[PDB]
Amino acid sequence: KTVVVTTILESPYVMMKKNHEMLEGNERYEGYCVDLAAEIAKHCGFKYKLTIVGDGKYGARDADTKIWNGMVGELVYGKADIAIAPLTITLVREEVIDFSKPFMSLGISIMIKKVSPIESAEDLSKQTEIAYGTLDSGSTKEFFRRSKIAVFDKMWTYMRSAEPSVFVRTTAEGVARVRKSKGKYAYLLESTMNEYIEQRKPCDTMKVGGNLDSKGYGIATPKGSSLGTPVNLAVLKLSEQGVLDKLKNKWWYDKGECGA
Amino acid sequence: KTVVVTTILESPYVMMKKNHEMLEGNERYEGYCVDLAAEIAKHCGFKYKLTIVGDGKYGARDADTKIWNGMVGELVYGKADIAIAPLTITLVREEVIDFSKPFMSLGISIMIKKPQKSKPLTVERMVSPIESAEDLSKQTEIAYGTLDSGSTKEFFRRSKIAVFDKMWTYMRSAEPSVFVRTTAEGVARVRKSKGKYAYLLESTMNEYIEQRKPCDTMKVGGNLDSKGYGIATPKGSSLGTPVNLAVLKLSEQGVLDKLKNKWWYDKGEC
Amino acid sequence: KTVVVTTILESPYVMMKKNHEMLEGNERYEGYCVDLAAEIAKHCGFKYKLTIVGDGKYGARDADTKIWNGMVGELVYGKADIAIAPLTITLVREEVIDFSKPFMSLGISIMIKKPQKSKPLTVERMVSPIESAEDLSKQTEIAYGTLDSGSTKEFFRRSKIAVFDKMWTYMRSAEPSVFVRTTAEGVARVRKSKGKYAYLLESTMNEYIEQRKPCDTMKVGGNLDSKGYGIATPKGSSLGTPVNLAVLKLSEQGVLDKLKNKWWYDKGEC
Amino acid sequence: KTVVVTTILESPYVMMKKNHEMLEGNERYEGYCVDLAAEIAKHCGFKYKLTIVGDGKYGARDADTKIWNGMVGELVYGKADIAIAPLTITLVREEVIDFSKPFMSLGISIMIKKVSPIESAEDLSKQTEIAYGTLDSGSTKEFFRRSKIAVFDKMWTYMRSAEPSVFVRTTAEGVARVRKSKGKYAYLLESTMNEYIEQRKPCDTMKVGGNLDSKGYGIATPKGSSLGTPVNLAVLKLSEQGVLDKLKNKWWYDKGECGA
Ligand SMILES: NS(=O)(=O)c1cc2c(cc1Cl)N[C@H]([C@H]1C[C@H]3C=C[C@@H]1C3)NS2(=O)=O
Ligand SMILES: NS(=O)(=O)c1cc2c(cc1Cl)N[C@H]([C@H]1C[C@H]3C=C[C@@H]1C3)NS2(=O)=O
Ligand SMILES: NS(=O)(=O)c1cc2c(cc1Cl)N[C@H]([C@H]1C[C@H]3C=C[C@@H]1C3)NS2(=O)=O
Ligand SMILES: NS(=O)(=O)c1cc2c(cc1Cl)N[C@H]([C@H]1C[C@H]3C=C[C@@H]1C3)NS2(=O)=O
Ligand SMILES: N[C@@H](CCC(=O)O)C(=O)O
Ligand SMILES: N[C@@H](CCC(=O)O)C(=O)O
Ligand SMILES: N[C@@H](CCC(=O)O)C(=O)O
Ligand SMILES: N[C@@H](CCC(=O)O)C(=O)O
Repeated sequence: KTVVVTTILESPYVMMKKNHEMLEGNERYEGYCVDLAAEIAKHCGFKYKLTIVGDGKYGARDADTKIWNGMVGELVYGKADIAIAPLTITLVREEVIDFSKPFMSLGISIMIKKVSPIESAEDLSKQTEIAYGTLDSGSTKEFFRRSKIAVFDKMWTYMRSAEPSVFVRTTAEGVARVRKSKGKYAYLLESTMNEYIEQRKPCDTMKVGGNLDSKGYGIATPKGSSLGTPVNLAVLKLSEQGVLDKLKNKWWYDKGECGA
Repeated sequence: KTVVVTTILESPYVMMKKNHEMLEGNERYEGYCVDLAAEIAKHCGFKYKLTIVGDGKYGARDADTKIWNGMVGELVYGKADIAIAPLTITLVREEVIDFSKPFMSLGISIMIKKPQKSKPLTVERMVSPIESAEDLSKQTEIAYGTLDSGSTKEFFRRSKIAVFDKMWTYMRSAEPSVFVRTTAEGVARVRKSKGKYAYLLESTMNEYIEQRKPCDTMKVGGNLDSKGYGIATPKGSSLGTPVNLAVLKLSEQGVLDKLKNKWWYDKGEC
Repeated sequence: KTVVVTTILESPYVMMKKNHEMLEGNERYEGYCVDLAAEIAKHCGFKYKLTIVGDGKYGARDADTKIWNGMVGELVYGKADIAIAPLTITLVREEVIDFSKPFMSLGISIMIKKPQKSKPLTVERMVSPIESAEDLSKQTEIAYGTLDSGSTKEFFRRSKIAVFDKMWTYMRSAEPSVFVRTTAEGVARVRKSKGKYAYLLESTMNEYIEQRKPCDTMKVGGNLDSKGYGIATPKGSSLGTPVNLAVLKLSEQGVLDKLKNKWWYDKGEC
Repeated sequence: KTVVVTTILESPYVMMKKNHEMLEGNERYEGYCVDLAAEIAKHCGFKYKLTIVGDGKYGARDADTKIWNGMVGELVYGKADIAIAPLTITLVREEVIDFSKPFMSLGISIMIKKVSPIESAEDLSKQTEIAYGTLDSGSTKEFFRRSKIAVFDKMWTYMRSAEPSVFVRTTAEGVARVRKSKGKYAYLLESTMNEYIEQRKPCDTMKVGGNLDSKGYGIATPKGSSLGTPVNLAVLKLSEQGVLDKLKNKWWYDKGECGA
């Protein structure tokens, strides 16, 4: 039985190679998550077919409709059998799907244009001159929405009541906006994506401050699925063997198309 | 029905109170683990009694006897209900118990006695003799060791990486034995060896010892791997899901980092 | 029975919301005073509705009529039950209303236009034509004035000190009048006078305005006196004791300090 | 009817006269509080005699016996008609006696012997090397005991479980201990007393950091007494007339037996 794998077009996790027009099957995709899915399939022993989610949504709940979208919705409603993708392990997602152990640690950080005047998040929140947003239908926005800390609550009040719209449909759109806003815009995104962007050409974006929190990416399965324990054990074995560290080093720092 | 909470005696996770002789119950202990357990019980309401394992061992399945020992050993045999302790998630451990999501990150690091500042315009510079695991595994003047019956020993035993393979090859055959039973024993060995012994311990305990007096140690190099501590639970238990949800709630509520800052960086003597 | 709370329209005690055209009730205002009202209503259970006085004046007595106006005026004649507003405690108001213990300290200070950077090794220094109330009293190039129907005006009127007597003597018969109808109008006059006019206002408002953009002002010298802000209440009312105990509770708990820090130093710039 | 006035031997509030052995009546006492009592009695129009409380204690609740001591207990039990003294206005005291409007501003400050490694109270609480204590049966002790902030809770747990005893019987004993402990001790006391001590010979003590909180001194009076409103009005009149400022300048800065 072929296992349908859902995933998102995110770099360096999934990319459509360079000549994908002449390739078919799983051979037209590449990245960290493709290699991770290959290793998971090798360990468990099943045939898999990578599928990109129809809408570039990670997963959230809509406006009082109680319907899941994105990869989480693709998993809950029986469309996909597993989700190997940069899916953050969160409170609301775990109650509806099973998350394996985190295969990559991360945190929420700030990226700006290339001694920064803001650095820490308190200084950026206090200074209302420079705008900042997040990725819609993601986990950073839901982290700010449900946070009870004063600084994060103030930041959420700022971003919610912002004119014009400060949210970005895609993280690539957020990166382009940061590059094109001449330093008047800041981006709140995951640390791994921030490092990958800042270490890539044209290398004009830099990451300031520390990490607001600490989270992780997990391999998700539908609630009550038979693949949960096998993929959890596969992730543990891969972490012990160092395959995850090798994959991160290959896909994050091996090329390094900038001077640093 | 009141369930028991087994734990190891390790700082700053669990520490004895200064006047703990006359207190009784959960009040005799203090640290990150005790109020972690308090907040876990607050999230899902239940009565807990703190206990310390008799052998004082983290847990590692033996050889040729096929018997689990330590916290894991007494957890699989139904003498403990939940282990809110710095137990490291490990593949062989996961096959016999259940772990929650990691509540604090960690890594294997190197602790050596802090060298004295070099005299040589008048800027003082700190130079250590070991700066990475590869040069530690290449030399022989400095000996290194791990904690007996722990996750680090098992990690070094089964590692196929060349540097770690050489590390374990030297560790297994070395007189006197380079292994210690208590983390405090290893720290004392580092502090008394006069910069000729290196301790391979967890990064969290390493940094905690760095932050406290007499601060005669330094952490060299980066973490050798990435792992995490998980709250243990035996298979076929109804407490696994509530515990996991409680850990997720505490992580998303900004409580785990607050406790980490309170117990690690606030009381920084050095 | 729901009592009414009347407040003055000044920042940062009570400020209009940005998109305030759509919300109704107590959600149309924000600031230190609305938080104080919320905590007062939390310490003792009662429903409150915020109101703004029609005249917009703090309160005093009118000449040759002996009729109170302002917040005190609408408090004495039964049109209000409590005034959680920056109302200065004076002797002429204590004989007609009740005042709780002060919840914030204040003092009459001097606000002038901030001078420029003195170019003359290469170090910038701040020099102002006015450094204290005495030299402001002798000099006549710079005019000065106080808010009309306030507490500072009544303090300067009823003063026997020679410097303050001279201050009042100049203020009374100036051409044109040096008094202003609103603190915002006085600050606008200071900003538009090109440094030839100085405003005598409370230290709290002066500091808050100095901390906020465009921050073209600064406070010179020290406070001319020590005074406090009280929560007013009509004479013979069954709310003075609970309000006073609530203020004491908030001061002991540190709520007043955190509210001051949040509304004065967590929103400033330059 | 002669009004009995209770007070405490505190400098510069009440001092015993340099030639007091040859004087009788109220003429054998001097200080800020003596002049304040004289002005209060002049405004109100009554004959008063100054009485020093039989124990040099301000007032507190003892161990579960529910009995007030010091000046507060000298007022509640119908032995003193008014208390003009450096009595802090507090939550517990107000429920039992009436406090007039404050006539002095103050706060809890730290006094040490003359790089200043201590700085604010955070670094003093985080460093257990140097001991710190307060005055027993006062307001600082009851401020730390009932505090709910982490720093103040930690400080109170430190002082309570400290061997040997760290609380001083009298504030003068605290100053002597600070001067003699070779700077291994830190005194927590009101800012007014701290300034007066640091501005007097031998001028070997100094005050660091700011004030943790803001409080005030108030003229107390038995609950349900006719003197409350007249003394409140008198304090307000003296504050508007600038007599309290003049008295503070006379008794705090007029002499200044130190070079600063
Ligand atoms: N260095 S890294 O970010 O690629 C990374 C991060 C992590 C890894 C493995 C790697 Cl390689 N494994 C851990 C998992 C493994 C076992 C121990 C903790 C969890 C369960 N999660 S992690 O701490 O998020
Ligand atoms: N900063 S820290 O080491 O105290 C720390 C470390 C971690 C935290 C929370 C904190 Cl505060 N939560 C994560 C958990 C949250 C969700 C995502 C990964 C696991 C499930 N594990 S973690 O990456 O091991
Ligand atoms: N630091 S501040 O100006 O916000 C401030 C000022 C004051 C506070 C509390 C604070 Cl936080 N409480 C005091 C009150 C408490 C008790 C002692 C004096 C009055 C009754 N009044 S105060 O001296 O006017
Ligand atoms: N400068 S000082 O400390 O001697 C000082 C301090 C204060 C004074 C008067 C003086 Cl002189 N009066 C005020 C009182 C007067 C009226 C206004 C606030 C209270 C009621 N309390 S105070 O703000 O605590
Ligand atoms: N990786 C995040 C989305 C990215 C973001 O929100 O910044 C998730 O899976 O929820
Ligand atoms: N935390 C480790 C023990 C510490 C060590 O082995 O260094 C474990 O749970 O196994
Ligand atoms: N706070 C003053 C008004 C401000 C002023 O007069 O400057 C009062 O309540 O009367
Ligand atoms: N002045 C304080 C006592 C001094 C102290 O506690 O430091 C009071 O009257 O309560």
